[PDB]
This record gives sequence, structure tokens and C-alpha cells, in this order.
Amino acid sequence: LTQPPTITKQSAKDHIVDPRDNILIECEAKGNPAPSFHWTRNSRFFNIAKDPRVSMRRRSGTLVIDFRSGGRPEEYEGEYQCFARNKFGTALSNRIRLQVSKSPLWPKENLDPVVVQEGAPLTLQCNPPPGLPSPVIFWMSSSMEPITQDKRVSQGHNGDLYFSNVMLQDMQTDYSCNARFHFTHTIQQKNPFTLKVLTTRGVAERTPSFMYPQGTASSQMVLRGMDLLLECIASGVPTPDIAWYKKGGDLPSDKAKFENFNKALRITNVSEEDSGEYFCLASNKMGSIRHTISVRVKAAPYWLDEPKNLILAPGEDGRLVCRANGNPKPTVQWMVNGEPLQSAPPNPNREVAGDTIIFRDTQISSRAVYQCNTSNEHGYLLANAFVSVL
Amino acid sequence: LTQPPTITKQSAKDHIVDPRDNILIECEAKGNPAPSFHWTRNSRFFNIAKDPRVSMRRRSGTLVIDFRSGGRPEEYEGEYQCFARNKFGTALSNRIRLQVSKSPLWPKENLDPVVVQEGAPLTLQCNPPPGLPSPVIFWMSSSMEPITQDKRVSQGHNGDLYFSNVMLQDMQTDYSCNARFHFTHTIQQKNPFTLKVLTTRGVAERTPSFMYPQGTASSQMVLRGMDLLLECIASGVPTPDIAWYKKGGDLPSDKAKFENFNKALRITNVSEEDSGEYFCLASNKMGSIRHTISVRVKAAPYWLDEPKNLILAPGEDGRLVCRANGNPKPTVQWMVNGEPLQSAPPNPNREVAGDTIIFRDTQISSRAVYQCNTSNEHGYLLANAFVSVL
Ligand SMILES: *[C@@H]1O[C@H](CO)[C@@H](O)[C@H](O)[C@H]1NC(C)=O
Ligand SMILES: *[C@@H]1O[C@H](CO)[C@@H](O)[C@H](O)[C@H]1NC(C)=O
Repeated sequence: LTQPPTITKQSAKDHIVDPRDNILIECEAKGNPAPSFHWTRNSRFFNIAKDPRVSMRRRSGTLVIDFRSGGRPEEYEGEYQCFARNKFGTALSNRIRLQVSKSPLWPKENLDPVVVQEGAPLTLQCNPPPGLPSPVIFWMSSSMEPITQDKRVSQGHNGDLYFSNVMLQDMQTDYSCNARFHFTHTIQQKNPFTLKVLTTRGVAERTPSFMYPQGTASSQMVLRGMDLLLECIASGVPTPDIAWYKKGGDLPSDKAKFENFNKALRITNVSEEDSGEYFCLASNKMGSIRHTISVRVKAAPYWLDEPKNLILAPGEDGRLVCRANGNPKPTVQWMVNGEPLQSAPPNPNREVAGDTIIFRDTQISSRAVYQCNTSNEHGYLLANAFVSVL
Repeated sequence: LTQPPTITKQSAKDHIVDPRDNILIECEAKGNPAPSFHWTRNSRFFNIAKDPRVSMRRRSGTLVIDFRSGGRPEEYEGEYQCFARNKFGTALSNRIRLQVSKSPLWPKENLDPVVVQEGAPLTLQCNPPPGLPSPVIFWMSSSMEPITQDKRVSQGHNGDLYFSNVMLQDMQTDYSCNARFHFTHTIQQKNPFTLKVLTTRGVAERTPSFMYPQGTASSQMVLRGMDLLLECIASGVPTPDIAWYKKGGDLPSDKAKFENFNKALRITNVSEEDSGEYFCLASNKMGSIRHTISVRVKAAPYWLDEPKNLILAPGEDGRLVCRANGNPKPTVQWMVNGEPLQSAPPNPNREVAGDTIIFRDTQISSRAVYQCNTSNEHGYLLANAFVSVL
């Protein structure tokens, strides 16, 4: 009873949808003095009435936009912010980036027959088209027969297909890169590669050498929580065996798995403790080289102590503390009802100490919802906390 | 020397192109008094200058239209006719239908798990999207594993997948229809079908019954030259064996092949002699039913005697005969320089006998190119023949 708005459910920050279906932007509220809603397509006001196909909802501010007449969803891209308003304060939602899934065709590629000597390394670049999200890449023949992968032949994360050493039995099937898209079931293919393997004498043996990572070292930045992939692909004759190691300590036995044919290492859910230097060894027979990967880990803001709601009695004191850890250190910005706190209407019962807003002798005038935006180079955390007195 | 236009090479009537590449409409001429060209987008004049990206060519009227700035090829659809003009007459080209290849997404299909009893017939309709040309349909699992086909299970031309009788071992892989497009390498997929086979006692045996062709009889009209497919799919227990026959005569041993697992019969390059009644028998064990297909064959005009060029001496006689066989009988229409012969400028040396234009005492005034359009419900044959005197 008699309380400022509290958002219950809303859509994701990265709202991607296919052209096949209709638009459904969500935003559910909560509070006894019936909350009224209003969005803001981009950095300006959104008109629900002035546009026919768009419409709010009964007991909420959700959206439902179906295109029966015309209307292309490509004309609805942009950021969306929901506002649940009340006589006391205004609530905010994460600026939702509405985007449509794309399944682009490949560029005009006139591929020449690939002629390579037996035993020599070979890289066939896939170079897939953009699209949201990232497509799943796999290699099959033009006649739709799947290509078997092993220690000698496998694909990278970038989608390129690698040959440690080409055998005269590779001329059996051609090679076409396929791009499957997650949202809309669509596979896109590029022209097939034809191989011409040359027989000189037999197969000369040579020391191993890394193909995919260019050089002796590669650097990677991975955010906290996201998975971390390390790849070591090498060309040899008896085909190099990859062995993973970490400098100054063993690899997390529970948190690490060898994905490919030991060619790739995946550490899931990384933390600041996984930051370091990792390296792989390509053991052959004649020689053995090493690749050092420098992995630094940053972090999108995460709550250490999320600001909580205040339900006080007139005259009693309360605090709004908003702090989160992040790498680099996250900036704090408070907003009252969506309006910057630097330009907000004065209040003698309110005290701002940067990261903390303390209330002394709270009265029926300090009622409102406050927003805390922990701005970071890798992301943010928008918070909602209300102040209500009896 | 001193002669009316003669077209050497031109583009196909059904000119389909992908969005990936650029437009290249062709039209090459021939004649000493240098021929000048001009097209006609649809039933009106085409302006090469008024449009920037479009451009004719040096020693011809060919076209080359690349979109570097903007320009969507979807805005260039329509019929195109080339005109090679000369002081004596004007040549015509087939009205080229320029169209772009389409690879549409499937409609919103929320598929329920399919539950069927063991031994019962089952049809899973594919219902592919339009697109030009017709897509190649195949069935694979969602995990990209190919489905094996046999006498019991195979797909029709319509793309639908048929089960003569469902076995409890069908629950091994799911079923997703794939639509591969010829021009642009694109495969489109629909949601997978999940099977739930029910075991009652075992597998009851029943007489055969046709699944795909609805009823005891089906009618087909096939044009001359095009291939003719006949399909008989039947559901039985020991699985029906299809045997093909023709009423009143054997099937063309050299011109017929059994494509599927004897479920389909293909007669290539048909003629009026292949028109008749064909039927297949579905032999089982308990019973054996019959399906009669009535096949009538029509024909797009083909030359019996194509009009030839006249190279006469002033005073000598010559004829222009234009006749072609077709089903139904083709209409003849003559045009002088593209202008209807009913409204053309008079000529005392010219005689029109409907299908034949005879010239008596030809002089330096009857020089021109005449067009013969054998209009048929299934197509046409535009002809070019010139009259030149010394
Ligand atoms: C927080 O600040 C950042 C940087 O200006 C901005 O990108 C983000 O949208 C803000 N949070 C919200 C959703 O108000
Ligand atoms: C011949 O006549 C038919 C029917 O009017 C028409 O469709 C066709 O375009 C004509 N031939 C040409 C290309 O002039």
C-alpha cells in the first residue's frame, strides 16, 4: 500500500529477434498506486498512439508489435527504456538494444583449384559473414557429406580449416564452408575448394611449427564469467601432439576441458585468478616448439552489495548503499526518477556521499525511487531502490 | 554489305539472377550499316541515360548494370525487349523476363510431437517456401545426420516424407525438412518432427493402399521436351512393391528409368506418342490395388520450317514462310520493324497470305526485317527474317 514502483520482469539487454516472428518487448511493474508506463525509443520519447501497430498492455507496460499490414522489423532497431511512473517516483529499466537476426550471403568468391604438395601445411580460410548472433561454422562436401576431423585435420574457432600435413587421400571430397544461424534456421554456403595433391618422392619429415597463432606469442582479453578459449594448431609430419601448461601452477582440474583433439583448451567461467600466462608445446620427433599466450581478465560490474529498498517510519533514519566490484573500477551515477541527481529538486532530508545516499529524519516528501548506474567500460548494472514512509 | 540487322546472341527468356552478383542483359547484333540499339523495360521505352548505373556497350546493345552506390536488383524486375535498328528495318529479341532468385524463410510453425502407432502409415508434409527456381528438398536430422531412404521410407517430388509403416526404430533421429537453393547457396530448415511410436501387440498386417496419389486415379499434363514423372507411393505391412505398366503397349525401354525405389517412373523428353494411360500396382501379400494415371501431352511451339532470310536481285521473287507445329495450334502474327503489320506502311511489292509473305518484283523499298510470333498458350517462338535487295 502507498508505495513507489518496483519492476518485476523485463526483457534482456541484448534483445535479438528474427524477422519471421513479431516484436514482444516486456516490462512488468508492481505497486498499489497503479503504475503508468512510457518508453523512450533511443534518447527520445516514444509515441504508442501516433503509431498504429504498436500498443501497450493492460496490467503492465509490456509491448506487442505485430506487422500484419506492412512494417519491417529492421525499422525498429535501437535502444529502448521503460519508465514505470507513480505520484512518488519513476522506475527505470535497462536500455534494451533491440536488434534483428541476420543471415547474409557470402561475397562473390571465384575460387581457383588449390594445388599443394603432399606433406605441406595448408590453411583454408572460411571468413564467414557477420550476422547476429555469431553463426555456427562446419565443413561438409558440396554433395552434403560430412568431413571427418582428427589430430591432423580440424577447424579453428575462426572457422578456418587446418591441415597439419596434406595426404594424397584428401582429394576424395571437396571442401565447402557452411554457416548455420542460430535464430532463423538458415545455412549459408560458399564455393567448394578442390584439392590437387602433388607426389614428389613421398613425405619429407619436418620440425613442427604453429599455423593458427601467428608467431611465438598471442594476447587475449577475456571478461569474467565468459568462457576462455585457447587454441594451438601446429603443422608437423608425424603430426604434433599438443600439451597444455600454465606458468606457476597447474590448470584448474574442475574448471578446464580439452575441447578439440587437445588442440584447444577451454576454461569456463573465468575469474581474476585465471589471469596469467599459458603455453602449449607442439611435440613432434625432430623438434618441439612452444607458444605463450598472455591472458588478462577484466570484469563487467557485479554486485558486492546491491542497494536495497527502504521502508521507514517518519522520523527514522535509513541508507541507500550501492557498491559493485569491477575491472576497471566502475563509476557511480545516481538518478531520481530518471532525472540526474545534480539537477534534481532539493530535499533537506537527503544526503549524498557519492556511493551512498543517507536519509536523516525522513518525511513524506523524500518518497521516490533512486537509480544507481555503475558505469564501466565493459558494461553496467542499473539498480532500482525506493524510499517509502508511513 | 548494305543489309538489315541480324541478332547473333541474346539472353534467355527466363533470366534469373542472384542478388550477390550484378545484372548482365545481353544482345549482340550484326550488319554493315552499324546497328544502333534501344530496349523497352516492360511495354514502354527504356532510358539508358536518365539512369546512372545502367549503360549500353560499344559494338553492341548488351547491358551491364552494377550497383556500387545503392540500387536493389529487386527494382529491376520485368520484361525486357532489345531493338537493333537500321535505316532499312528493326530487329526484335525475345521479351526477357528478368527475375531475382529468392530464398525465403519458413513460416511460424509450432510443431507438436508426432505420436503414431507401430505399423500405421505416416505422412510428414514438408511444404517448402516459393523461391526461383524450385528448391532441392532433402531430409536430415537437426544434428545434421542424413536420413537413409529405402522401399519403406522415401520422399516424394513434393518433398513430403512418406512412411509405408512406422517402426519402433524410427525414434532414433528426428526429422527436419531442408530447402537448398540452386543459385545462391542457401539452405533453409524447418522445425524437426519428433516421433513417438506406440507398441500395442506387434505389427498387424494389412492390404496396401496408396498414400500420395489421392484416390484410384490422378491426371497430369506435361509439355513436349520436359521430363515426365509419375509417382506411386503406397502403405503396406510387408511393404508394397511397385510395378509400372502402360495400357496398350510397353514402356519406352530407352526413354524410361525407375528413379526412386520403383516408386517413381521418369520418362524424359516426352512426345505426343507418350500420351496415354499409365498405372502402377502395389503388390503386398493380402491384396494388390491399382492406380491409373492419365497423362496428356501438349507442346510449346517448335519449328517445322523456320523463316529464312531473303537475299534477292531487284525484280526477282522471294517468299517468307513461317510455320511451326504446336499443341494447341499456334497463332501467327507478323510485325515489320516491330510495328504491327496491320498498321504498317503500305508496300505494293508485298503480299501477306497469313502464314506466308510472298514478294513479287522486289525493289529497293521492301528492305526491312520481318517478325513472326507463333503465339501459343504454352509459349512462343519469335523469328527474325530480313529482305535485302542489291
Ligand atoms: C550507465 O552509463 C553508461 C555510460 O554513459 C550508459 O551506457 C548506460 O546506458 C547507463 N545505464 C543506464 C541503462 O542508464
Ligand atoms: C507473342 O504473342 C504472345 C501473346 O500475346 C506474347 O506473350 C509474346 O510476348 C509475343 N512474342 C513476342 C516476344 O513478341
